[PDB]
Amino acid sequence: GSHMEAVQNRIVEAAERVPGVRGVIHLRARYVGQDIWADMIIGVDPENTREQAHEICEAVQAAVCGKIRRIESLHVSAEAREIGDTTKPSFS
Amino acid sequence: GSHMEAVQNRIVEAAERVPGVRGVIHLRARYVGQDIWADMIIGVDPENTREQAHEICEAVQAAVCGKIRRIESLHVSAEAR
Repeated sequence: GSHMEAVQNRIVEAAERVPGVRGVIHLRARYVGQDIWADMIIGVDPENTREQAHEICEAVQAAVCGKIRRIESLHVSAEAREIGDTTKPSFS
Repeated sequence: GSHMEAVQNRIVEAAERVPGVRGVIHLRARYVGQDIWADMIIGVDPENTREQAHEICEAVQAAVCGKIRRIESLHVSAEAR
């Protein structure tokens, strides 16, 4: 595809469909054999309270883990973006 | 004992000292290249709101990450118990 890339993009689209998500900021995905362990940073509206931001992260974790075959583990955290800015997901 | 056994005890000791934590229910840690990735479940008092339970989880993450350099990613969730 490359393959990790096709899977990275599927993780991103699954997250980006969760209500409250304003973009995937960063995805780090590591291949343990066939399995994937991931750590994702999502953007959320700066209007959100901390409580609200936490629930968006929990919903992303459930949604991505439910949809993406061989996600062994996923951690999601949140950053308050934007007033505008701006950016396409990055990957490592 | 082994490196991973020693790492798992430090994680559990670090977590159990965070205010709000009522025991470590479950811990999985694994090596991935040069790094350690882990996932953990803490016990929290049932009286805690969900908001409160999330803030305990975050505090564990910061504490354990701060104390154990080689951990690249740690996920913490909570069960009321």
